[PDB]
Amino acid sequence: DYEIQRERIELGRCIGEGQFGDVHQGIYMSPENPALAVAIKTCKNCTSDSVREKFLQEALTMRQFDHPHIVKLIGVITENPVWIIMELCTLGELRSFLQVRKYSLDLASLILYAYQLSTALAYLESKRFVHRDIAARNVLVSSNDCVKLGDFGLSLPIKWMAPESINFRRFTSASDVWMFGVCMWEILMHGVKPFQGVKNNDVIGRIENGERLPMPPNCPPTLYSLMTKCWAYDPSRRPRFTELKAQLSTILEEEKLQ
Ligand SMILES: COc1ccccc1Nc1ncc(Cl)c(Nc2ccc(N3CCC(N4CCCCC4)CC3)c3c2C(=O)N(C)C3)n1
Repeated sequence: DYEIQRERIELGRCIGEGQFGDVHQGIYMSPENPALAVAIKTCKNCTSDSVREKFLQEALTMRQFDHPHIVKLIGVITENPVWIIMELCTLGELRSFLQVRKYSLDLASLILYAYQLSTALAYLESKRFVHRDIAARNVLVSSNDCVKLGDFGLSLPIKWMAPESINFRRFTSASDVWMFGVCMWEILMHGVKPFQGVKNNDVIGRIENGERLPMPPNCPPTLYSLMTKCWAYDPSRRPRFTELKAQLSTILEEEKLQ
């Protein structure tokens, strides 16, 4: 029963924009029971029926998943204007957070984020769901010690893509692993984007030349080794997400010790 009464929803300030409409933060109210912070996806052209079924298929996608580190679907409002109500990640996007809290985040917290995400990505792997859009822009922050993948609906990213995805549009879990590799780099770089000033066309020639993103300052050797394994040109030599989870677990413990 995912159908929600509109009167239980209070719309608040706008937090972003999707292909279908604006995203708002708001409150979901309930007798008893305080008040739940939620993200509310809206829909400018949900007037038509084709657009409505495209918009709602996004709700359906999230409903398939139940994981601590993936944003949860709360419900839908299926009269006009059609709304999808997601759980809120109060602290916002990962990139803005890393740039702002650059000087109050120890290396231990950045590794935590990379691990948490990898648990989520291992879950999606075990379900055989290929994300295709793993990038820091798409990670959200619930609290200081908790990141989550945002709505897949709201998420070509040439600079993030595996070679075989670029060259042959083959998107698989091993291509997700590459993308995750890029993402771990963004995190360690405190929200800096890969291949700054480099045009999307220059990207692939450089990846085939062997060029990989540099080791971030202060990045522990073993973690960058793992990143370089995510960027094995041949996708069968790349480690699976369950492998990454067990390595990021030991790496993190090692750093929680310093
Ligand atoms: C305070 O709550 C906020 C505020 C600002 C952003 C996010 C946020 N928390 C959310 N909590 C849950 C959800 Cl489902 C959510 N939805 C998003 C809300 C916003 C975004 N953004 C994508 C990046 C956008 N922006 C970032 C840099 C400037 C240009 C592009 C604008 C924000 C995203 C969202 C998402 O799921 N993905 C994958 C990206 N936001």
